[PDB]
Amino acid sequence: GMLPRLCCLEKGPNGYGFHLHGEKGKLGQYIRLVEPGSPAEKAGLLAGDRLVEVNGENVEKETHQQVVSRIRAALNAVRLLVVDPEQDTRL
Ligand SMILES: [Cl-]
Ligand SMILES: [Cl-]
Repeated sequence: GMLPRLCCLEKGPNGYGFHLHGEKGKLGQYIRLVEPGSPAEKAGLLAGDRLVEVNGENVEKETHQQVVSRIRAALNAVRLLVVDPEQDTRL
C-alpha cells in the first residue's frame, strides 16, 4: 500500500521478541531476529525493516539508546511505524 506498515505490539511474557540494532557511525535503527510466535512476528515485523516512529514520534535521527528507551517506556504496548529500506529513503 501507499502507507507505511504500522505494527502494533502487545508485550508478552518474554517481551516483544525482536532485536533492534544500529550500524557504526550511522543513524538508523533496524529490526533483526524476529522470534517465531512472538508479538513481533504476529504484528508483521521483518528482519531488515527500518524503524521510523515509535508511538507517534519520529526516531529517525535518534540514538540507539534513545530509541530503546522510547520502546521500553511504553510498558505494555508499542506502535512501530517501519519501512523497507530497499524501497524507502528519507530525503
Ligand atoms: Cl536477522
Ligand atoms: Cl516500505
